Amino acid sequence: GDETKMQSLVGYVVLKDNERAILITDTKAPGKEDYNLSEGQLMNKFKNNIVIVGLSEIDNTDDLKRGEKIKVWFHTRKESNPPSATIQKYELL
Repeated sequence: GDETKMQSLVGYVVLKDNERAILITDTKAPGKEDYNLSEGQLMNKFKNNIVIVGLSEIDNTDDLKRGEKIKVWFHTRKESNPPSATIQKYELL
């Protein structure tokens, strides 16, 4: 038997509300003006480079802010486009 292996991914926080955050996962960090785009516009510009992270399981997300680069941990991705996952932990990079 071995320890529970969790998945992880890195991305930049572009939108954050009390229930979820939208992360961009392109190599380069989003440009300053990408932070005035709507969710619909982000979906178009960063197609296949977006992840939605559900924050219901995190005790406090006050420090999870737009512009932060983070690593998130989760068990599995939901069957969605963009992919989405309920995260168990995050780390500010």
